Amino acid sequence: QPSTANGGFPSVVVTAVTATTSISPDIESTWKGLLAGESGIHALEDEFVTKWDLAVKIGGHLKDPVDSHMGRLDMRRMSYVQRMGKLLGGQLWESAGSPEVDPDRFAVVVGTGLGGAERIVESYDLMNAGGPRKVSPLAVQMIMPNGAAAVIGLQLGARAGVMTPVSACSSGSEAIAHAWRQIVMGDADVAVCGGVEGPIEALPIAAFSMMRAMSTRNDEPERASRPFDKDRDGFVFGEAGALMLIETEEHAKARGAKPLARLLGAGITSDAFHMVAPAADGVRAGRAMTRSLELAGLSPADIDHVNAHGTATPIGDAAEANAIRVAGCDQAAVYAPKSALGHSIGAVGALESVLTVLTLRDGVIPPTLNYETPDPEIDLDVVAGEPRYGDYRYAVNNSFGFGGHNVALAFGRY
Amino acid sequence: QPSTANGGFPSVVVTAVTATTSISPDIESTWKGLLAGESGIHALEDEFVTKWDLAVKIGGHLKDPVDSHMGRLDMRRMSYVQRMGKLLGGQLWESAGSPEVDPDRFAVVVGTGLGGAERIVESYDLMNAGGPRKVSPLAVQMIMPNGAAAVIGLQLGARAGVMTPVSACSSGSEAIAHAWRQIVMGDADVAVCGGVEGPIEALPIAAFSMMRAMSTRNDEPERASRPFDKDRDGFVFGEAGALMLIETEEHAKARGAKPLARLLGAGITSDAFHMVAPAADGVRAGRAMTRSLELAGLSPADIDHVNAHGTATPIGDAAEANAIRVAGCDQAAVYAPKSALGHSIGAVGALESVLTVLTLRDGVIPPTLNYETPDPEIDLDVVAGEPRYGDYRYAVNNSFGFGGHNVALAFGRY
Ligand SMILES: C=C/C(C)=C\[C@@]1(C)SC(=O)C(C(C)=O)=C1O
Ligand SMILES: C=C/C(C)=C\[C@@]1(C)SC(=O)C(C(C)=O)=C1O
Ligand SMILES: [Cl-]
Ligand SMILES: [Cl-]
Ligand SMILES: [K+]
Ligand SMILES: [K+]
Repeated sequence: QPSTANGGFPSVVVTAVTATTSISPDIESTWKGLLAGESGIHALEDEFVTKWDLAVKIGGHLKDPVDSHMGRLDMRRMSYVQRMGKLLGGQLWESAGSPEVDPDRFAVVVGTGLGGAERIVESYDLMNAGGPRKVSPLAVQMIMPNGAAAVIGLQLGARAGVMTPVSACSSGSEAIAHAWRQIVMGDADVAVCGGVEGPIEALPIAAFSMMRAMSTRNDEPERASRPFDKDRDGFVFGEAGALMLIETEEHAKARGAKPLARLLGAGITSDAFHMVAPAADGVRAGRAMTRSLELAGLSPADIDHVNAHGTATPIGDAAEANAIRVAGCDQAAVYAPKSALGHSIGAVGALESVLTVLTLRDGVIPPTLNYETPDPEIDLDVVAGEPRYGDYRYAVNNSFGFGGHNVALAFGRY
Repeated sequence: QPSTANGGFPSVVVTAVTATTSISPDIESTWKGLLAGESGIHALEDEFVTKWDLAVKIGGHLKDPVDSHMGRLDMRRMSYVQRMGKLLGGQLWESAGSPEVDPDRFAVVVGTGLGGAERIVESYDLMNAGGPRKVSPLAVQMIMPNGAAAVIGLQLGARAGVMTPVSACSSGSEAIAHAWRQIVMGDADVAVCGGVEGPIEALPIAAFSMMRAMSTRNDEPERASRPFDKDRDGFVFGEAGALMLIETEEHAKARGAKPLARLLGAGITSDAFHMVAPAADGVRAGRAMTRSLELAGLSPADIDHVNAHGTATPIGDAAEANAIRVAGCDQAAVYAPKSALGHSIGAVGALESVLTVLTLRDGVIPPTLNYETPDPEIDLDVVAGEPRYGDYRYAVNNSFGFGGHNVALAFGRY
């Protein structure tokens, strides 16, 4: 039975990372912000909060808006997610030292939660005002939900597959999983992977609020997101997108890139339980963690760190706690980054994958913000108060989404 | 190096199929229609063709509309693609003899081109008329593009992964590819896979017409779709969705299911050429065919039959012809089913995968309709005039989409 530890799969390393967040456009500044207990979440100033009388009045917009970096041409040929992908694509390649790779061994895997949804309302309004010929010959290529991956593959020259997995909130982790398969199966040597998501708008707030999924703790915006805390009351939106460069160890050596971490395995399962709620018993979600460990060649006793999905809903954090016990990883140091960065649906698995890699490289877990009263029924070792410096050898990043989609990624210290 | 032929990958068989088309709701009736040279394409009667003065006035709606099979509850809890998936899901499981499989070894992989796009216009109109509380607590779960896969996984009890790949026109073939990986990597023993797509509407017609991608041969609707013909002038929309049940040979034996065919390999590459046009040289697309053969353990001399993507655009059929030469498969008997069934974007790879399986089981290729003058520059053995009965041992189904996404699937006669 092939594993990473026994040489059945080739060794895969993470050689570059890039992200844009509500704390910073630069991933290293974001990481420093996290370690100093900064939050990205504030009062929404947006005129549409008063327009619609929304229950929810908080969230984190990007520190540096994407469209600050976009001229008139970009602004009319691409959806927002494609613009975000082009920016992040371009940044990642520079950080990697702008290498010349073999196009035919190069893959792109990028997820989103939703896609170019603004551009269909637009295209419908143009056809209403002025007929079928007022639809852009370009329209298809903005509208298609593989759109951001298409733009990155085209921008960087990826010829060994450009894929887009959609699994709501676990999209950006699933992308990284499939990029890892694409390589250990022989289809590629190098891959760009991650996830992009649109900005905070009024409809998604309405849809998630109506589920009672979201915090309405508006008087203290930085204190709203409380994963695993006895007093949590739902999640908070925080904008993001993130990409990472992965490649075989042998490929990285040959080009002199220094690895940040290894990516060792991926497990994908599903709940078949409910369309939006996670399964309470956390069994299938725990099994995804186990599957990554099997494929890595690890035991649960090797897992020092879990980067939790921790959305801060009551049933969500309860289910994940069960998942972690089920996997046998409940002795692990836990971090819930959504406590500081919020939930960014399709992107967030990817950004948290980047945080997990930085935890391994730097031997430190930022504090989970607002964790002030352990829930009796959770019983996890949640990092809090200040960063915890520790000997972290292996970690699991969890990502679950609506539909009951479970993704777990096993990373190792290089 | 693992292959299907050398035992490196387990043997995977197709044990059930189901589809709904412009010819028939029943796949066996569709297949008989094809073999008798029926077309699904007719004059569009839709009031919106005269409303908008559309250039395009032809296409094929489903013989049997999905919503004929849907009561008021379905009609308000699911998008159209989810309704289509529920119907096809339910039909496939019956055809398979309604077996009891182990939920934890059972995967679902279903692609679409676009998703629940109607339901965002609706949800926006409800919030405009009456505020944020008029958005459904159910809305998220209709709107999410993993929606049709979510519904099938939940309906059938799939707990070893529910995935949705989006790659425009190759979505439904890519789904089947990933279902095949999910099994030969050990993650599953059984999988439901394929693709669903929405109905013919006015916006997609406007968007594809503005590209000059579509036939406007309105006076002879059945003669419009002409793949590889010297006189082709673009594609024609034809509604569809299709699913197949795949599982290991050993699993099929144990439950007494008789296989229709084997699924032997899958190759995915990309063009990095253009956002919507295929690469003229057809190299990367040919390489996807080659990749399936490598993974199968076949040589190009073993390929008797190619089920072509053949959309009937000038540059599309030209590129694919080059792809097939590049792969070394140009001695093969070629069929272009879009000549009779039209193009159904995300579904169509899946339906053509089903046709390829029936070609292998029955040793017959339907005629490519309207193929009346071979293009000098194509030079392929296109089946035409009447069905060609032949000794077809192995076949390749090709599927390419906008973005330059290439998928090839290698099937064998059981
Ligand atoms: C398997 C997990 C499912 C179905 C749901 C979760 C826990 S994931 C997520 O992001 C989320 C919320 C409320 O946003 C959930 O409540
Ligand atoms: C690699 C293939 C690309 C980018 C485009 C194709 C040939 S696929 C397709 O379905 C299509 C049309 C016009 O519908 C194309 O013109
Ligand atoms: Cl242009
Ligand atoms: Cl209900
Ligand atoms: K996480
Ligand atoms: K085909």
